[PDB]
Amino acid sequence: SIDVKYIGVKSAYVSYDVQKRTIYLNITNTLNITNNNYYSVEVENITAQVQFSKTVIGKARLNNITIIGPLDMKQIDYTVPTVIAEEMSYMYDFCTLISIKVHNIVLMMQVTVTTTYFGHSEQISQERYQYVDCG
Amino acid sequence: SIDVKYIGVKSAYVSYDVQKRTIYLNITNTLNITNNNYYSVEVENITAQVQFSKTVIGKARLNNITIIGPLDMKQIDYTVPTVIAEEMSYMYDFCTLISIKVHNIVLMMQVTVTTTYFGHSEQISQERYQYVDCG
Amino acid sequence: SIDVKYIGVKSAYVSYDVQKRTIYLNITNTLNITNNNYYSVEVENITAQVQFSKTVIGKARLNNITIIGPLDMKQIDYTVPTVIAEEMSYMYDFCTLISIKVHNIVLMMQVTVTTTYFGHSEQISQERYQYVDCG
Amino acid sequence: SIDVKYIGVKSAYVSYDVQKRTIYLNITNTLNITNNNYYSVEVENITAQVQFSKTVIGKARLNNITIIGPLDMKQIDYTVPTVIAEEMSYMYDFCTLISIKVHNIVLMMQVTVTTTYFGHSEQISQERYQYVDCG
Amino acid sequence: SIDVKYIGVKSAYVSYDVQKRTIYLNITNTLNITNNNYYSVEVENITAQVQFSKTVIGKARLNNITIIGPLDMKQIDYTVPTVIAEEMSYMYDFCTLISIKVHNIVLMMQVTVTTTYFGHSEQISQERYQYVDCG
Amino acid sequence: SIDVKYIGVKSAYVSYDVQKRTIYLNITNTLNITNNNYYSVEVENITAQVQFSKTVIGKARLNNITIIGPLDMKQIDYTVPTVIAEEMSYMYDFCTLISIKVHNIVLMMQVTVTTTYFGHSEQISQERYQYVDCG
Amino acid sequence: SIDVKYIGVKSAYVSYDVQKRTIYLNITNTLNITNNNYYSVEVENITAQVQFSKTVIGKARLNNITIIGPLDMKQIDYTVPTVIAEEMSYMYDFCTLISIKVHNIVLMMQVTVTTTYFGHSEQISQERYQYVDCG
Amino acid sequence: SIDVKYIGVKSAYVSYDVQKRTIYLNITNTLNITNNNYYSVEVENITAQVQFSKTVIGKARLNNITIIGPLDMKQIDYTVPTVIAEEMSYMYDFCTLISIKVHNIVLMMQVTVTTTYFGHSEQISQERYQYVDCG
Amino acid sequence: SIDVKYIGVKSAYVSYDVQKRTIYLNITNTLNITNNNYYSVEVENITAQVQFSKTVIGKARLNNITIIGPLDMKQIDYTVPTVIAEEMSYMYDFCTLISIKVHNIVLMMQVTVTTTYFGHSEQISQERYQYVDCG
Amino acid sequence: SIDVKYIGVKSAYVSYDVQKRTIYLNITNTLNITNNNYYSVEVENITAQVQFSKTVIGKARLNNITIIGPLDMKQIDYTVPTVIAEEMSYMYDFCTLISIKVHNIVLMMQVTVTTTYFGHSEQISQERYQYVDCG
Ligand SMILES: *[C@@H]1O[C@H](CO)[C@@H](O)[C@H](O)[C@H]1NC(C)=O
Ligand SMILES: *[C@@H]1O[C@H](CO)[C@@H](O)[C@H](O)[C@H]1NC(C)=O
Ligand SMILES: *[C@@H]1O[C@H](CO)[C@@H](O)[C@H](O)[C@H]1NC(C)=O
Ligand SMILES: *[C@@H]1O[C@H](CO)[C@@H](O)[C@H](O)[C@H]1NC(C)=O
Ligand SMILES: *[C@@H]1O[C@H](CO)[C@@H](O)[C@H](O)[C@H]1NC(C)=O
Ligand SMILES: *[C@@H]1O[C@H](CO)[C@@H](O)[C@H](O)[C@H]1NC(C)=O
Ligand SMILES: *[C@@H]1O[C@H](CO)[C@@H](O)[C@H](O)[C@H]1NC(C)=O
Ligand SMILES: *[C@@H]1O[C@H](CO)[C@@H](O)[C@H](O)[C@H]1NC(C)=O
Ligand SMILES: *[C@@H]1O[C@H](CO)[C@@H](O)[C@H](O)[C@H]1NC(C)=O
Ligand SMILES: *[C@@H]1O[C@H](CO)[C@@H](O)[C@H](O)[C@H]1NC(C)=O
Ligand SMILES: *[C@@H]1O[C@H](CO)[C@@H](O)[C@H](O)[C@H]1NC(C)=O
Ligand SMILES: *[C@@H]1O[C@H](CO)[C@@H](O)[C@H](O)[C@H]1NC(C)=O
Ligand SMILES: *[C@@H]1O[C@H](CO)[C@@H](O)[C@H](O)[C@H]1NC(C)=O
Ligand SMILES: *[C@@H]1O[C@H](CO)[C@@H](O)[C@H](O)[C@H]1NC(C)=O
Ligand SMILES: *[C@@H]1O[C@H](CO)[C@@H](O)[C@H](O)[C@H]1NC(C)=O
Ligand SMILES: *[C@@H]1O[C@H](CO)[C@@H](O)[C@H](O)[C@H]1NC(C)=O
Ligand SMILES: *[C@@H]1O[C@H](CO)[C@@H](O)[C@H](O)[C@H]1NC(C)=O
Ligand SMILES: *[C@@H]1O[C@H](CO)[C@@H](O)[C@H](O)[C@H]1NC(C)=O
Ligand SMILES: *[C@@H]1O[C@H](CO)[C@@H](O)[C@H](O)[C@H]1NC(C)=O
Ligand SMILES: *[C@@H]1O[C@H](CO)[C@@H](O)[C@H](O)[C@H]1NC(C)=O
Ligand SMILES: *[C@@H]1O[C@H](CO)[C@@H](O)[C@H](O)[C@H]1NC(C)=O
Ligand SMILES: *[C@@H]1O[C@H](CO)[C@@H](O)[C@H](O)[C@H]1NC(C)=O
Ligand SMILES: *[C@@H]1O[C@H](CO)[C@@H](O)[C@H](O)[C@H]1NC(C)=O
Ligand SMILES: *[C@@H]1O[C@H](CO)[C@@H](O)[C@H](O)[C@H]1NC(C)=O
Ligand SMILES: *[C@@H]1O[C@H](CO)[C@@H](O)[C@H](O)[C@H]1NC(C)=O
Ligand SMILES: *[C@@H]1O[C@H](CO)[C@@H](O)[C@H](O)[C@H]1NC(C)=O
Ligand SMILES: *[C@@H]1O[C@H](CO)[C@@H](O)[C@H](O)[C@H]1NC(C)=O
Ligand SMILES: *[C@@H]1O[C@H](CO)[C@@H](O)[C@H](O)[C@H]1NC(C)=O
Ligand SMILES: *[C@@H]1O[C@H](CO)[C@@H](O)[C@H](O)[C@H]1NC(C)=O
Ligand SMILES: *[C@@H]1O[C@H](CO)[C@@H](O)[C@H](O)[C@H]1NC(C)=O
Ligand SMILES: *[C@@H]1O[C@H](CO)[C@@H](O)[C@H](O)[C@H]1NC(C)=O
Ligand SMILES: *[C@@H]1O[C@H](CO)[C@@H](O)[C@H](O)[C@H]1NC(C)=O
Ligand SMILES: *[C@@H]1O[C@H](CO)[C@@H](O)[C@H](O)[C@H]1NC(C)=O
Ligand SMILES: *[C@@H]1O[C@H](CO)[C@@H](O)[C@H](O)[C@H]1NC(C)=O
Ligand SMILES: *[C@@H]1O[C@H](CO)[C@@H](O)[C@H](O)[C@H]1NC(C)=O
Ligand SMILES: *[C@@H]1O[C@H](CO)[C@@H](O)[C@H](O)[C@H]1NC(C)=O
Ligand SMILES: *[C@@H]1O[C@H](CO)[C@@H](O)[C@H](O)[C@H]1NC(C)=O
Ligand SMILES: *[C@@H]1O[C@H](CO)[C@@H](O)[C@H](O)[C@H]1NC(C)=O
Ligand SMILES: *[C@@H]1O[C@H](CO)[C@@H](O)[C@H](O)[C@H]1NC(C)=O
Ligand SMILES: *[C@@H]1O[C@H](CO)[C@@H](O)[C@H](O)[C@H]1NC(C)=O
Repeated sequence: SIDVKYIGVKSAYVSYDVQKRTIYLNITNTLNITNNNYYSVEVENITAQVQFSKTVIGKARLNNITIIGPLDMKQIDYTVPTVIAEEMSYMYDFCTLISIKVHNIVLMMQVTVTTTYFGHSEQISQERYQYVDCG
Repeated sequence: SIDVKYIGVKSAYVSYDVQKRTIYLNITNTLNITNNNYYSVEVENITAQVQFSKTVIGKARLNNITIIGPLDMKQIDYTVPTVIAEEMSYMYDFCTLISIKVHNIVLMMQVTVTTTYFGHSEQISQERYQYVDCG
Repeated sequence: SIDVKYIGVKSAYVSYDVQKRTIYLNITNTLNITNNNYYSVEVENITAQVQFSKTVIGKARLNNITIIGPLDMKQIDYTVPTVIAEEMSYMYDFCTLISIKVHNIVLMMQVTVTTTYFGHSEQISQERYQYVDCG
Repeated sequence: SIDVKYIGVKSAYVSYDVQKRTIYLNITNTLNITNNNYYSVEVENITAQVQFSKTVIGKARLNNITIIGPLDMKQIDYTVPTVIAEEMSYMYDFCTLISIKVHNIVLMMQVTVTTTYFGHSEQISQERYQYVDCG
Repeated sequence: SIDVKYIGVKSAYVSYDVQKRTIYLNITNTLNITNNNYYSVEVENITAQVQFSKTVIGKARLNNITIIGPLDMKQIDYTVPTVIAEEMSYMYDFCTLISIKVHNIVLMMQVTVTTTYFGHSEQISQERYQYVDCG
Repeated sequence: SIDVKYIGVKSAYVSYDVQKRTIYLNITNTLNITNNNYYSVEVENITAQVQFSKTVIGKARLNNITIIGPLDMKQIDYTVPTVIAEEMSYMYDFCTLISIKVHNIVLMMQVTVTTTYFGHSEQISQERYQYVDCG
Repeated sequence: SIDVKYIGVKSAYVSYDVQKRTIYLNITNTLNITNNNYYSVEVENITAQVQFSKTVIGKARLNNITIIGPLDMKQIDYTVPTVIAEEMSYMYDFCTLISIKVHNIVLMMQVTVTTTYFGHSEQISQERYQYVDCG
Repeated sequence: SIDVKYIGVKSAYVSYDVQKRTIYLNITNTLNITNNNYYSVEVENITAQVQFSKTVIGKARLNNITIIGPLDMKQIDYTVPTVIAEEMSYMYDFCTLISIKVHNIVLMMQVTVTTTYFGHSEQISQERYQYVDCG
Repeated sequence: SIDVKYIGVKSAYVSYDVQKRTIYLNITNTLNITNNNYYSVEVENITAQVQFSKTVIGKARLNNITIIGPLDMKQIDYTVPTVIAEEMSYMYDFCTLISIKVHNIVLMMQVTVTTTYFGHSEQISQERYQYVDCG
Repeated sequence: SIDVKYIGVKSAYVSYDVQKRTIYLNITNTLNITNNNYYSVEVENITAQVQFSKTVIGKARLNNITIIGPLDMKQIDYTVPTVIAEEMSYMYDFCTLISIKVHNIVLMMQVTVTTTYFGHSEQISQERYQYVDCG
């Protein structure tokens, strides 16, 4: 990635900022700018490319062959019992929360068993994350 | 990705900002700008490319062959019992929440068993995330 | 992706902003701008490309062969009992919510068993996400 | 994707903004602009391309062969009992909600068993998401 | 990655900042700037490349062969019981929360069993993370 | 009064009481009784008795002469307000009574201004008094 | 008063009491009784008795002469307000009573201003008094 | 008063009491009784008795002469306010009573201003008094 | 008073008491009794008795003459306020009572201003007094 | 008073008491009793008795003459406020009582201003007094 940028407030080439009650007198500004950008990226010079896979099985016997891919959850138990037995009292509950499984951003490209891959793969994630604000 | 950008408030090439009760006197501004951008990206020079897969099975016997792909949940149990037995009291509940499974952004490109892939894959995710604000 | 941009408030090439009770006197502005952008992207020079798959089975016997693709949920149980037995009391419930399974944005391109793919795949997701605001 | 943009409030090439009770005196503005954009994208130079798949089965016997594609839910149970037995009390419920399965945007391109694909696939999702606002 | 940048507040080439009630007298500014950037990246000069895999099994017998990919959860139990038995007292709960499994950003490129990969893979993650602010 | 008697249960001269499952064998009872009572009471031996009253008023003047006998109530106020404002409750009232002025036995012989009395006056009061029994 | 008697249970001259499962064998009872009572009471031997009252008023003037006998109540105020404002509660009232002025036995012989009395006056009061029994 | 008697349970001249499961064998009882009572009481031997009162008023003037007999109540105030404001509670009231003015036995013989009395006056009061029994 | 008697349980001349499971064998009882009582009481031997009162007023003037007999209450105030403000509690009231003015036995013979009395006056009061028994 | 007696349980001339499971064998009882009582009391031997009172007022002036008999209450104030403000507690009140003015036995013979009395006056009071018993 030639250019990746996280700029919180302001991004600019040339910035003239006059802010919060200043007195701005005689000014002359002369800006002479020549800018050239030439981008050649991911150009590929390739005569011949071969992707070839071959499998042969003969005079063979297979019984109870098991291939199980990734990300198996099987047996997972979430038990979160909450019991409140307020008899004769005062209870104030403000900004109270319970969360079990929260997934914001899930990015998954390739999960397989057998893979032949020729090329380019790029993942870019940018975020501002504020979970809980109260009061 | 040639250009990826997270600019919180303002993005500009040339910015003249006069803000919050300033006094802006005699100014002359002369801007002379020449800008050239030439973009050649992902150009590919390819004579011959072959993707070929072959399978042959002969004089073979297969029994109880099991292939199970990824992301298997099988047995998952969520038990969240809540019991409130307020008898003779005062209870104020403001900004209270329960969430079990929350998925905001799920991006998945390729899940398989056998894959031959020639090319380019790009995933870009940008977000501002504020979950809970109260009060 | 040549240009991907997250600009919170304002994006502009040349910006003259006069805001919040300023006094704007004698100004002369001369802007002379020449801009050229030439975009050649994803051009491909390809003489011959072959995608070929062949399978032959002979003198073979197959019994109980099982292929199960990805994303199998099987057995999932959500139990969320809520019991409220307010007898002689005061209960105020404001901004209270329960959510089990919430999916905002799901993007899935390709899930298979056997795939041969030649080309380009691009996924871009941009969002501003505010879940709960109350009070 | 040459240009993808998330601009919250305002996007413009040249912006003259006079806002909130300013006094705007003698100004002369001269803007001389020449802009050329040439877009050649996804041009493909291809002489011969062949997509060919062949299967032959002979002198073979198959019994109980099972292929099951992805996204199988099988057995899923949602039990959310709510019982309220208010006897002699005061209950105020404002901004209260229960949601089990909410799907806003689901985008799925290709799910199969066997796929040969030549070409280009692009998915772009942009949204502003505010779930619950009350009070 | 030629350029990766985390700029908290402001990024600019030339910045003239007049802020917080200054008095700005006679100034003349002359800026003469010529800037050229030429980017050739990821260009590859390749005559012939071959990716080839072959497997043959003959006169062999296989029984109870088990291959299980990564990320197996098997048996996981979350037990978080909470019981409150307030009898005749005063309880104020403000900014109280319980969270079991929270995943913000998960990026996974390739998990497999057998993989042959020719190319380039890039992952960039930038975020500002504030979890809980209250009071 | 020669004989005044309060005998709660039984009064008798000679009492043979066989009670509550006794065995009463050979008995011979011989009772020889001689009883003489001679009553001379309130015999009066009187030759001459004179009751004489005389009043004479002469050459006299009387104005605003006021004689007021006994037992004057004049101004008496009984105020017993009872207000019951049962809103949403349970009230059981069993054996509840209000009494202001209760007079059981009033015996008055002589009230006068001027009295001359020769003789005998006797008042005898006997009672069993149980006011309130409940439950 | 020659004989005044308060005998709670039993009064008798000769009492043979066989009670509560006794065995009463050979008995011979011989009772020989001679009883003489001679009562001479209140016999009076009187030759001459004179009751004489005389009043004479002459050459006299009387104005605003006031004679007021006994037992004057004039101004008496009984204020017994009872207010019950049971809102949301449980009240059980069993054996509850309010009494202001209760007079059981009032015996008054002579109230006057001027009295001449020759003779005998006797008052006898006998009672068993149980006011409130409950439960 | 020759004989005044308070006998709680039993009064008798000769008492043979066989009680509570005794065995009563050979008995012979011989009772020989002679009893003489002679009562001469209140016999009076009187030749001459004179009761004489005389009043004479002459050449006299009387103005604002006030004679007020005994037992004057004038101004008496009974204020017994009772207020019960049970909100959300439990109140059990058993055997509860309020009494202001209770008079059981009032015996008054003579109240006057001027009295001449010749004779005999006797007052006898006998009672068993139990006010409140509960439970 | 020749005979005044307070006998709690039993009064008798001759008492044979066989009580609580005794064995009563051979007995012979011979009782020989002679009893004589002669009562001469209050006999009076009187020849001449004179009760004489005389008043004369002459050439006299009387103004504002005030004679007020005994037992004057004038101004008496009873204030007994009771306020119970049970909010959210438990109150059990058993055997609770309030009494202001209770008079059981009032015996008054003579109250006057001027009294001449010849004779005999006797007052006898006997009682068993139990006020409050509960539980 | 010749005979005044307080006998708690039993009074008798001759008492044979067989009580609480005794064995009573051969007994012979011979009782020979002669009893004589002669009562001469309050006999009076009187020839001549004179009660005489005389008042004369002449040539006299009386103004504001005030005679006030005994037992004057004038101004008496009873203030007994009771306030109970039980909020959220437990109060058990058993055997609780308030009494202000309790008079059991009042015996008054003579109150006057001027009294001439010839004779005999006797007052006898006997009681068993138990006020409060509980529990
Ligand atoms: C600069 O500004 C001042 C303002 O007081 C003005 O008098 C003066 O002429 C200006 N000079 C130039 C060169 O513009
Ligand atoms: C502006 O820049 C160009 C760049 O080649 C130059 O030729 C020209 O003379 C400059 N003019 C001024 C006024 O600076
Ligand atoms: C690569 O591209 C050039 C033109 O840019 C062409 O002359 C050349 O033949 C291409 N390569 C092959 C192997 O054909
Ligand atoms: C395959 O698994 C089953 C049960 O898991 C088992 O009974 C069987 O014997 C296995 N296969 C072989 C060839 O052992
Ligand atoms: C600058 O502004 C001032 C304002 O006071 C004016 O008098 C003066 O003429 C201006 N000068 C020029 C060169 O514009
Ligand atoms: C503006 O820039 C161009 C760039 O070639 C230059 O030729 C020209 O002289 C400049 N003019 C001025 C007034 O700066
Ligand atoms: C590549 O493109 C050029 C023209 O840009 C063409 O002359 C050449 O023949 C192409 N390559 C092949 C292998 O044909
Ligand atoms: C396949 O599985 C079943 C049950 O899981 C089992 O009974 C059978 O024996 C297995 N196949 C072989 C060839 O063992
Ligand atoms: C600048 O503005 C002022 C306003 O006070 C004016 O008097 C003056 O003539 C202006 N100068 C020019 C050069 O426009
Ligand atoms: C404007 O820019 C062009 C760019 O070639 C230049 O030729 C011309 O002289 C410029 N004119 C002015 C007034 O700056
Ligand atoms: C590629 O395109 C050019 C024209 O742009 C053409 O002359 C050439 O023949 C093409 N390539 C092939 C292999 O034909
Ligand atoms: C296939 O599965 C069934 C039940 O799961 C089993 O009974 C059978 O034996 C299996 N096939 C073979 C060839 O074992
Ligand atoms: C600038 O504006 C002012 C307003 O006060 C005016 O007097 C003056 O003539 C103007 N100057 C020009 C050059 O327009
Ligand atoms: C405007 O720009 C063009 C660009 O070629 C230039 O030729 C021309 O001279 C410019 N005119 C002015 C007045 O700036
Ligand atoms: C296919 O499945 C059925 C039931 O699942 C089973 O009875 C049968 O045996 C299986 N086929 C073979 C060839 O075993
Ligand atoms: C600088 O500013 C002052 C303002 O007081 C002005 O008098 C003076 O003429 C200015 N000088 C120049 C060279 O602009
Ligand atoms: C501006 O920079 C260019 C760069 O080549 C130069 O030729 C020109 O003379 C410069 N002009 C000025 C006024 O500095
Ligand atoms: C590498 O690229 C050059 C041109 O930049 C080309 O002449 C040369 O043939 C390429 N290498 C091979 C092995 O073809
Ligand atoms: C590489 O590209 C050049 C043109 O840039 C071309 O002449 C050459 O033939 C290419 N390489 C091969 C091996 O063809
Ligand atoms: C495969 O596993 C099963 C159970 O796990 C077992 O009974 C069987 O014997 C295994 N296979 C062999 C060949 O042992
Ligand atoms: C007394 O009674 C008994 C009863 O058993 C009897 O046998 C006996 O004859 C009796 N005796 C007399 C004297 O009556
Ligand atoms: C009974 O009593 C009288 C009394 O005088 C007597 O004369 C008589 O003899 C008695 N008789 C018996 C059998 O006791
Ligand atoms: C009698 O009473 C009245 C009013 O009470 C009064 O006006 C009058 O004067 C009185 N009599 C005399 C003689 O004063
Ligand atoms: C007394 O009683 C008994 C009873 O057993 C009897 O046998 C006996 O004869 C009796 N004797 C007389 C004298 O009555
Ligand atoms: C009974 O009593 C009288 C009394 O005078 C006596 O004369 C008689 O003899 C007695 N008789 C007996 C049997 O006791
Ligand atoms: C009294 O009574 C007797 C008779 O009992 C009688 O002879 C006598 O005369 C009486 N007294 C007078 C004074 O007469
Ligand atoms: C009698 O009373 C009245 C009012 O109470 C009063 O006015 C009057 O003067 C009184 N009599 C005399 C003689 O004063
Ligand atoms: C007394 O009683 C007994 C009872 O056992 C009896 O045998 C006996 O004869 C009795 N004797 C007399 C004298 O009555
Ligand atoms: C009974 O008593 C009287 C009394 O006088 C006597 O004369 C008699 O003899 C007695 N008799 C007996 C049997 O005791
Ligand atoms: C008293 O009574 C007797 C008779 O009992 C009688 O003879 C006598 O005369 C009486 N007294 C007078 C004074 O008469
Ligand atoms: C009697 O009383 C009244 C009022 O109480 C008073 O006015 C009057 O003067 C009194 N009598 C005399 C004679 O003073
Ligand atoms: C006394 O009693 C006994 C009872 O055992 C009896 O045998 C005996 O005869 C009795 N004696 C007399 C004198 O009664
Ligand atoms: C009984 O008593 C009297 C009293 O006088 C006597 O004369 C008699 O003899 C007595 N008799 C006996 C049996 O004791
Ligand atoms: C008293 O009484 C006797 C008789 O009991 C009588 O003779 C006598 O005369 C009486 N007294 C007078 C004074 O008369
Ligand atoms: C009697 O009382 C009244 C008021 O109490 C008073 O005014 C009056 O003067 C009194 N009498 C005399 C004679 O003073
Ligand atoms: C006394 O009693 C006994 C009882 O055992 C009896 O045997 C005996 O005869 C009795 N004696 C007399 C004198 O009664
Ligand atoms: C009883 O007592 C009297 C008293 O006088 C006497 O004469 C008699 O003899 C006594 N008798 C006996 C049996 O004791
Ligand atoms: C006293 O009493 C006696 C008789 O008991 C009598 O004779 C006598 O006269 C009395 N006294 C006077 C003074 O009379
Ligand atoms: C007293 O009483 C006696 C008789 O008991 C009588 O004779 C006598 O006369 C009385 N006294 C007077 C003074 O009369
Ligand atoms: C009597 O009392 C009253 C008020 O108490 C007073 O005014 C008056 O003067 C008194 N009498 C005399 C004679 O003073």
